[PDB]
Amino acid sequence: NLQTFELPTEVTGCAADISLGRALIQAWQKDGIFQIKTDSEQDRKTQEAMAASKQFCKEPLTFKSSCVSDLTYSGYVASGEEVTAGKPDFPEIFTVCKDLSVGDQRVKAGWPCHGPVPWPNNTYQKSMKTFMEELGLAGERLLKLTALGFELPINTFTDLTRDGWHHMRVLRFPPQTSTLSRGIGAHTDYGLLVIAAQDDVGGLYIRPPVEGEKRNRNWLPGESSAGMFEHDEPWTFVTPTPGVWTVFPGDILQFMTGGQLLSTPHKVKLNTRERFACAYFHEPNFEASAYPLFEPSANERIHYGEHFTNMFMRCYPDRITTQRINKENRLAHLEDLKKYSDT
Ligand SMILES: [Mn+2]
Repeated sequence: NLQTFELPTEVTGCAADISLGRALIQAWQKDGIFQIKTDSEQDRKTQEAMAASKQFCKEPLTFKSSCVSDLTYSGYVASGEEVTAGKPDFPEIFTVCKDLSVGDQRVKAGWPCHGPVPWPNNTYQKSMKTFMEELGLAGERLLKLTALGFELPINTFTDLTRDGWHHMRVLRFPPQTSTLSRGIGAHTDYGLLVIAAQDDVGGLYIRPPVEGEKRNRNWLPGESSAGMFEHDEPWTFVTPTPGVWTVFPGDILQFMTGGQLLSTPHKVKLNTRERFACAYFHEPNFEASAYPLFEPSANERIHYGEHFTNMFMRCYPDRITTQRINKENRLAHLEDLKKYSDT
């Protein structure tokens, strides 16, 4: 089985917190993933979110397709729209980004990707927001522990994630309907930290670090991780397990740690029945830049808002959100915000 940890409610930097942080890092370095225990409220909120997702996916496609916005990428993506390593993927997705009203300063100013979630209804909204509040508390604990485990100042990562661009993919994978069962191909996630939850069906596989195996830096053009290793062992089945979430590093943690953590490759196999899952990304602030922690003389950076916006424009090039960015030249706002700051 995967390793399982219980996180303290508060992380203070005591020697035992540092020891736990070291154990989390070791588990990522050995297995690529670990489990964290959920308490009764965390578990209840997870199950409610999955139930809301199932109910929404039963709504007619005409209704689901109306849950879209030209200000934010939040909302519905039909099956077959996302592509991994050139092949369309199978799940239907509702993406929840930061839910900002039109009166928020950033929405008023037209910042790309900022706007109100096009929620299907208030009951779904409440289920997702409550769940994401708990996921965020866990993400902050994890990032303090990770800093401590590397002997870094406790707030090294959480300074970047203040008002972070946290977002969640609420997924339904269809049952297998032919010889094809690649629900999503092998890939690595583009963000900082991933917390994943799933129902009891099963289908997620992850790749641990492999001694001697070359890994691409997926944040760079020309070093895509997509499709790599898909048909070669090892792939660990993430067995559905009551009372846990799983946690793995994304591309930005690989970048910041110089590869001491690797962004965990993962893929999904369609089951013989539908599968519900949620993938939560605990992210830097839209205005924050990731930087190499252990190479002080390296000048490379990842500006998070640019990273996110470019990714979503490339993945959803015909969505009304992308069209409006182009029509109103909203990328110019990112250039402007990068100004008068200390690089
Ligand atoms: Mn993924």
